[PDB]
Amino acid sequence: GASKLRAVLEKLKLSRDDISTAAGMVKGVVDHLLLRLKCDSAFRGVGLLNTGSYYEHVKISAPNEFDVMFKLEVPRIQLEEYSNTRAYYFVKFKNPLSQFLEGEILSASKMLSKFRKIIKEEINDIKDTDVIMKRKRGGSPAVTLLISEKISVDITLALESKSSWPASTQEGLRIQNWLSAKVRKQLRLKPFYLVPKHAKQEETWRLSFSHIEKEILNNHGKSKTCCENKEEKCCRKDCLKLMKYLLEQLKERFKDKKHLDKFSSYHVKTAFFHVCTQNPQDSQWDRKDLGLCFDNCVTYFLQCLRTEKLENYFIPEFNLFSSNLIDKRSKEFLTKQIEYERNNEFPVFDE
Ligand SMILES: [K+]
Ligand SMILES: [Zn+2]
Repeated sequence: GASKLRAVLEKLKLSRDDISTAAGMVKGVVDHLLLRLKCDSAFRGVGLLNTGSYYEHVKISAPNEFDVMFKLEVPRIQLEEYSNTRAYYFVKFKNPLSQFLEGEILSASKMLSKFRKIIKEEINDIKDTDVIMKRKRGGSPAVTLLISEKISVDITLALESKSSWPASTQEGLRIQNWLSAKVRKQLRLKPFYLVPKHAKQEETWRLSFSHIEKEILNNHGKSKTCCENKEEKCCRKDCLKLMKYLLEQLKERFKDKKHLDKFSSYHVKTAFFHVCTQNPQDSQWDRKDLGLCFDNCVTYFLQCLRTEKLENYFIPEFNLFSSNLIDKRSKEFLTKQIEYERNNEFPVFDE
């Protein structure tokens, strides 16, 4: 019940200082690397995009792991959808990237290879930081830093396009009844990002809207003053934290076979945004209703698992839970675990 969930939230707060201290160390190294790249390199136009769980104020664990995005301002990009994937594209131009062009198409593999080598090069001049390599993951994260051989920092390179968003997003970002049609128009005037990502041989890039995800989470109410005063304290962020923690704790129980390896915090975050669409009123997220609101989040996530459908919040035809991405057996296994936990008041949360 809600008392147990409040106790979980209190336990998560115990880690706040370790996470923010580690975030400061990451920022020091990231800033140093950025300055090396901007001064003189093939990536002079690089900039820091402050996106991800820490900047959304929902990173509640893993102080030795951070995800960082670098953006690269590029001239006007023309996109070509890869097959009917909706989220993966070839990048053409209508420039300082000609080196990575093959014909008209900007090569993600060439850009990624240059990026990794250049970062390796600059890191040799930076204190107690080394480049390590994790699983390629289609090209994003591009490269991993290890700081004082403790903190792993995944760095993603993203091209910034200031053009209007691709057609596949036309029916996405269904925030009109929650955050307003005015806000949806405002957000769609912002740039979008392209991250090098294999689509599952090809030089494809995947759309990224991490900056918009941050904006929503940090300005998340129907009321503009949601969470700015004691009368409008909602539980949206608490629910996302509890959903992330639920998944983390379930994965912890299968560290041997890693049966839940295909599931990510991004799945939980995406499902959470859909529940915000379904429950657009701040009165549907009253902090006094934490237990009901968390149940709303858990039951919607269960629905996604059972129906094998979790639409990307910005690209509705990109199904994160399609059997091409996550096998049916894994989704059924997670359904059984979450079903049991929900029916028993989340004993995974017991002390
Ligand atoms: K070094
Ligand atoms: Zn709020």
